Amino acid sequence: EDPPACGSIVPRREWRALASECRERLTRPVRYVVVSHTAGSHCDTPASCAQQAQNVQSYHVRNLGWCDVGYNFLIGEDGLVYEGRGWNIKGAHAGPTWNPISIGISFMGNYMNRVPPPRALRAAQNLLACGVALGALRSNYEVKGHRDVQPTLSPGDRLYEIIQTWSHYRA
Amino acid sequence: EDPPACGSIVPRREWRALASECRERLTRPVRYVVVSHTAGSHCDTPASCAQQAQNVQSYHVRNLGWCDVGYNFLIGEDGLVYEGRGWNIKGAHAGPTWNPISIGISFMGNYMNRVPPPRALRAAQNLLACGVALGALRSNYEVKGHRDVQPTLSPGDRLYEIIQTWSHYRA
Amino acid sequence: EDPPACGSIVPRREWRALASECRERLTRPVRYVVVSHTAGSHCDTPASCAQQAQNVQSYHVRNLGWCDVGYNFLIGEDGLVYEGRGWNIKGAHAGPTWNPISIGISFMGNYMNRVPPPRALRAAQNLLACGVALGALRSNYEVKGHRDVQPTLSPGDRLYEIIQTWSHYRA
Amino acid sequence: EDPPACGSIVPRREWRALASECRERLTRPVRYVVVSHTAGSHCDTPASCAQQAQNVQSYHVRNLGWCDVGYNFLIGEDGLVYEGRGWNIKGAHAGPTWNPISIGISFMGNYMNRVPPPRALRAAQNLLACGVALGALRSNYEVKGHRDVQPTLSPGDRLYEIIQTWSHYRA
Ligand SMILES: OC[C@H]1O[C@H](O[C@H]2[C@H](O)[C@@H](O)[C@@H](O)O[C@@H]2CO)[C@H](O)[C@@H](O)[C@@H]1O
Ligand SMILES: CC(=O)N[C@@H]1[C@@H](O)[C@H](O)[C@@H](CO)O[C@H]1O
Repeated sequence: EDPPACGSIVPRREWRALASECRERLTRPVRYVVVSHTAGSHCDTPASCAQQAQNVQSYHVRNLGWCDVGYNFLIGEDGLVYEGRGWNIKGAHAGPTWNPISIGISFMGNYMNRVPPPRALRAAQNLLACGVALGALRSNYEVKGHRDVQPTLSPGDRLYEIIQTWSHYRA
Repeated sequence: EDPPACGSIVPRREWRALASECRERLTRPVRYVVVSHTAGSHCDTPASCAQQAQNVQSYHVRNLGWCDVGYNFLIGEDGLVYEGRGWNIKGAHAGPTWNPISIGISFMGNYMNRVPPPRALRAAQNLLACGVALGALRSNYEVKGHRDVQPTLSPGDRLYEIIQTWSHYRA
Repeated sequence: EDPPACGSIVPRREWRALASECRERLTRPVRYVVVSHTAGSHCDTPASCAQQAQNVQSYHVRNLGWCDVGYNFLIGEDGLVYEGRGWNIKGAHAGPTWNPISIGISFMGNYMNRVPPPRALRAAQNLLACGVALGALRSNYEVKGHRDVQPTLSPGDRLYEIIQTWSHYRA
Repeated sequence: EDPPACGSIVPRREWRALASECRERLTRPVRYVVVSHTAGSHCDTPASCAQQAQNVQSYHVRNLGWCDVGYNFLIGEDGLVYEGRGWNIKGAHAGPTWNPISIGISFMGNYMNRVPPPRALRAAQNLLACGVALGALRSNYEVKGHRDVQPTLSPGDRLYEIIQTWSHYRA
């Protein structure tokens, strides 16, 4: 009944992110979403999770010399979504084939034998619904596991098993 | 002109590799070597490492839909090197920035909570010495860990810790 | 496999193609697409382009002694795609390394100092999309310029610069 | 802004269309396709059919006072499809019952005593297949002749009998 009806996200400033230097854009509406895990520690409070995002970005920018954290969005077990390169800027999370044509969302943690809490699964599912609402994603977008498109255990066996049941999943 | 028999490497046919569709070439002498782990099951026999190489290649070719196993060589816990894309063909193991300028060797197993056995480490060292002797690698080649150039746990904490001690490692 | 109509192709009979003697099949799905230019006259009407397709085939078959026009498909500045050897027959357009592993599409014209009009570019890219849906081409096919696989001006400097921007382009 | 939209459709700007003022959106997936003829001049080259498209729209907009050319798409005997109101905007081509629930495509010419060439018929099928692939048309869309839904000779006797033979046609 009025337009902007979709998910809250922790803004970069809020998680105290280094300025992005990335400028290559995606073309909306984007067709694919690749779900990964950071494979590191998880966080379960808004406090722990903002720090984690700064840590993930630090690894990609400081160590890897990347223009910004590689993921478009990050999911906290705080139940919050952390803004990464966002809906419009090409990410660096799934290789040269998938990066220019997808949105990379990464769950912050390691989900090989642990599942993300429901507030995390809700957070991610709402963000995607929001992306469709916004025209950032196609209504018939496809979700892929990181391991479906790159050689990796990402997004973790437990999380991978869950995304496979999602409405938009397509291997 | 030195063409000696330094390659105690298991030929693709011997491990029953599917034919490669890859054709892009590396330019020798190659300056970099990127060390990864398959993060999967290890093998400590020629029979089982031949099968493991097929399984890793199967993942890359049948699932990821790639032209070949992404690694230039694989290292088995049987102490044997398995021919992947080899010295002359660009691998798909460390991203587009590092793939054209490196040889990617991957240890078949997960080394976050394990070190490769001494025979696998000798296998890898002997292979790089072979690469220098053939002129495939620069005599002062630089070794990187997979996690130094891409976001990943690869090649595993224990293996990462070992390679950082190598004469050829360059931070 | 899947029966869906896709694209619009000028069938061989319609451009009055001599019958094909070619028998060697390509193995589905094909990974590569090589784009060339005929370096011949261009044409901008269905009538003139049907004639051009017949002329190119005449050259290849009568003068070069080949079993058919060398390209799998030809693209006219009329914005139409002309059926060449088609999706299933190995062509003669990129040398012995690349012929057996690719589909060759050629823009009828010389694009060193001219570009094909948008309608020719659309037809080409739509044809490739159709190839994917038919299972003729890999979903992750890679498009190369003829000059990427043989020393040649083809597909002409102007055309090459354009295909470099295509989604599936990989030098 | 990535690969071009399916169907090899000549964009409005390419045929120098007057800007549209139409706003009413269709509800996808649209169930019906209504085939009409313009009953105007035909054309058989990109140059002349772009001009014909412009002529048809000029009449609809300048003379009839409509927000845009009434058809969703136009088909030329050059074998190309001309973008009219497109996939998402409600047309003005089949009356108040049919406009809201269909995509109207119109063959540019008078098909009372003449058939459209094969390339023009292929273009139409290319277009409809494309609409299904986009989600603009339902997979099992139904094709109607203009005279099936309004008192008219459109789409012309000769074209009407062809349409009745299409697998998606429904009397
Ligand atoms: O090539 C553009 C972009 O490439 C790199 O980001 C890569 C990354 O190195 C790889 O890991 C790979 O998986 O794909 C990413 C993008 O496709 C560079 O790091 C970056 O500096 C450069 O702009
Ligand atoms: C040099 C380079 O980046 N190569 C890529 C790899 O990252 C990519 O994801 C995959 C899919 O084609 O295989 C290689 O071609």
